[PDB]
Amino acid sequence: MSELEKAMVALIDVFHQYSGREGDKHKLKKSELKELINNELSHFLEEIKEQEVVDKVMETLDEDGDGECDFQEFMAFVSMVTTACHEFFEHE
Amino acid sequence: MSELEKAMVALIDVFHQYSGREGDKHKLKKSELKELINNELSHFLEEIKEQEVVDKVMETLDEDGDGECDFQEFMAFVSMVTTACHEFFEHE
Ligand SMILES: [Ca+2]
Ligand SMILES: [Ca+2]
Ligand SMILES: [Ca+2]
Ligand SMILES: [Ca+2]
Ligand SMILES: [Zn+2]
Ligand SMILES: [Zn+2]
Repeated sequence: MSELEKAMVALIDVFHQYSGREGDKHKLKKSELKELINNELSHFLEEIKEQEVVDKVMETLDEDGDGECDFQEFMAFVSMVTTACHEFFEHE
Repeated sequence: MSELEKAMVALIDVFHQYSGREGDKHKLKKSELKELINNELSHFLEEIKEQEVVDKVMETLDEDGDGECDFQEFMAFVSMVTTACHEFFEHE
């Protein structure tokens, strides 16, 4: 089975709905990261009330330092959220 | 629904099975990228017979230039594969 076919499809929907919420048509704006953290990753990621973490997360994820998260690094954000929930249960 | 819960779970399985195939326990080695492209992304991504593209993809994905793809950029790879299948259908 292509487990990756589930993710690629599950994200293109949440990626385009948010990245496409505003901007040209495929770029992530803070109003999505903070809104996506409180709306999507709100069951696994605490709903930040201050973009502050979103200000720090961008410092760890923003590679071009654009203050925004294109699709290449935006995914890398879920990976940073997915990695914490993966190393935690596997805490040797 | 947390569509992202599907991806995070769908990847932790393919991410740990490959990233955990060899190495410490959570790092991606070429033997996974080329093997993951021919085994997982083989229905959407052509099965490369030459790591050559994997040699070029790493040049576009490897940020630390480690010749390997940690979990933060490894995900960014699927995003580069997911983005091509997302902008193609949305080719205005
Ligand atoms: Ca946007
Ligand atoms: Ca960015
Ligand atoms: Ca590995
Ligand atoms: Ca790297
Ligand atoms: Zn789009
Ligand atoms: Zn692991």
